[PDB]
Amino acid sequence: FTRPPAPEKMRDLDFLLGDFRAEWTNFTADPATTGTAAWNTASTFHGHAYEMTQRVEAHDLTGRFVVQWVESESSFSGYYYDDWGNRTLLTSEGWQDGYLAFTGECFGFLLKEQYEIVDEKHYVKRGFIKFDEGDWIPADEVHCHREA
Amino acid sequence: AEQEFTRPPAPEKMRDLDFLLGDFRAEWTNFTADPATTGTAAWNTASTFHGHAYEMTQRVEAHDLTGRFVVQWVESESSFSGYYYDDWGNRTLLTSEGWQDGYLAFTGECFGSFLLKEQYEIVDEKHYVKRGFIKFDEGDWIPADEVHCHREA
Repeated sequence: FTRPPAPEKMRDLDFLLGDFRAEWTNFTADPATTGTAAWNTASTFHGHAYEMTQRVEAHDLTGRFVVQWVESESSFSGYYYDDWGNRTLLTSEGWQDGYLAFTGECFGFLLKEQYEIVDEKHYVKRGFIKFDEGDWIPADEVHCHREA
Repeated sequence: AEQEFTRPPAPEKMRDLDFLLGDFRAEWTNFTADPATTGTAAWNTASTFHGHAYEMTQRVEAHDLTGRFVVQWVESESSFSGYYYDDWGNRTLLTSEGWQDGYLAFTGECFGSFLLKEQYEIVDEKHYVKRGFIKFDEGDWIPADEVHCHREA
């Protein structure tokens, strides 16, 4: 055989590609704290996986978010892990009603990572958590502005 | 030195995976091909993210394939997690309870139906073996491949 081309569904993730300056607000702190980070996403493995590197020079944290389309499951997979020991597997049914939401169970609840496109150089990520049944509690907000 | 910080150190369970670390010449045999096929690859495993994840690169230049195997310890599940993906669209999620009876078995469902087992054993300080198996329904494990990795760095 020949190398299978990356799935057409990866178009749904093209908005992530490039180097971004990330301005974040952390709502889990009271009062809410703010800072900056670099969120740089590249295409890897011939387009079969998009790999975001998150560098928060402030908390000396480096994280990775690997995102793929899983045809057998008809959903996107998102695998996050960092050098503070955090690790989460999220899944997303895809874009619906202006949002791209990654959800999974976690141990620190339900976690939701909701992406939104603003324009050609700006996207937003909003993180939420949910206990028991209850409602979504905002956890952070990250405004990403493209540099390259 | 003992300078430290507030980021947590990597789990001590990652010591169970230190045998993978470094650059290895991999001699593989594929039992699912008929007749069985053989070749050589490079399996290079690095410590990444301050020890919290080990990242094995599998380069099979003869098949123009590059794969990645990311392994972590998941304390909440008392298990290792293994995330495999490559530039051919394959992707599998595997888990392991750790060393048992001289083998380290990562098992999971399917690939990119069946169950899959990736089983590691140590031969000596520069030589480990990986044996891949597949199981259909509730039968036995069927040998799928065998890889001898010899450390060059």
